[PDB]
Amino acid sequence: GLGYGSWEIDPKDLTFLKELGTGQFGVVKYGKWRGQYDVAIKMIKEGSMSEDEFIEEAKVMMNLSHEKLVQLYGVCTKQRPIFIITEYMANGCLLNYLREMRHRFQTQQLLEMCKDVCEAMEYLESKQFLHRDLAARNCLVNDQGVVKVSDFGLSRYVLDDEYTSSVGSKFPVRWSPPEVLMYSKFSSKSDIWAFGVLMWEIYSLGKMPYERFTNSETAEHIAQGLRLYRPHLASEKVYTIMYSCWHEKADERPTFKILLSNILDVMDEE
Ligand SMILES: O=C(c1ccc(Oc2ccccc2)cc1Cl)c1c[nH]c2ncnc(N[C@@H]3CC[C@@H](CO)OC3)c12
Repeated sequence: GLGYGSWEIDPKDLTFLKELGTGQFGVVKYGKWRGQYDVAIKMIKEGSMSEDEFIEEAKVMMNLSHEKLVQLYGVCTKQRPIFIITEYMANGCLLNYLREMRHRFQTQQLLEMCKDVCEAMEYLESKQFLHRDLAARNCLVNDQGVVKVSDFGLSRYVLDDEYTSSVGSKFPVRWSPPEVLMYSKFSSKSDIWAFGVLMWEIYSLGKMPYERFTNSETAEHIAQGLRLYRPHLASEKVYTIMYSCWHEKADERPTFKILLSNILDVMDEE
């Protein structure tokens, strides 16, 4: 109502029910909006984000909507800490989900997770919207087991320099192509590279990429033209798809539309 833009939620409409996590960028809670609608609420740690820039971008993000993309419902901007209100994903972070061996996943389930992410990324690519930090840690799983992409574009607003360039301890070296590591060349094709690493994470049940190497060793490995190798659960055709994302020449990597077609082919064949 009065006093709130279309991107703004009145925090008085929130009922906080459970804490989900705490970390460097804040606390995340599960709650309800207007008593009925499940939401996740991220409380942004003071000093961690370029908040005015994020708020302007939130207005853009409100217009992104796809069934495999975590939905932004709004932001609470009038007080501190500010809140980001989104779709609630009851089964939590994809990385944690993959690592729970009890699930005893079939490879068909793993391929479906890859397809969910690929559909979201094809949508983002169609909107010329780069994710910039695609990885299993940035995906979520709902109570039906559907994977959705989260945190899209958020890295642009992080103030901590450990996160923000290639040298930093928190930069996603293991999800980055050579041109990012060598000269900070971000593009659609750096999201493609990261997607291949994400497929590897899925088929490896959440292992760390290049688990025996440091970040510095990883950068050297990949810049020498060497790669991850085939997870045991990936068929030859699945491995071909993820490996295609890692061409040294960015322009020789597929688009998300092509990847989606290839994933659907494998689903039909296997
Ligand atoms: O973490 C967010 C979230 C992400 C980005 C965002 O902001 C953005 C989203 C998209 C683009 C840019 C920013 C907001 C929010 Cl609230 C969640 C959104 N829905 C959720 N449902 C369940 N759990 C969630 N988080 C926990 C946190 C603890 C973790 C421990 O393993 O497990 C998953 C979330």
